[PDB]
Amino acid sequence: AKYTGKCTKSKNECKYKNDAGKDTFIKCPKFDNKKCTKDNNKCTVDTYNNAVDCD
Ligand SMILES: CCOCCOCCOCCO
Ligand code: NA
Repeated sequence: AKYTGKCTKSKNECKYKNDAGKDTFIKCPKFDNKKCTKDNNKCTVDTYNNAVDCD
């Protein structure tokens, strides 16, 4: 169950619209390769594994 969203740099968060059409925010990791490095970069959310990867 995979989603693409957009991340924000200040809050280091991923915003994705879930299957119900509801916008949901979830934290990006602190790790270098998974943090949001720029506003409006892509991010992915795997709700099966509950894993977030921001760019
Ligand atoms: C606001 C939530 O704070 C949780 C702090 O716990 C530290 C654990 O590190 C994060 C592991 O994914
Ligand atoms: Na990334």
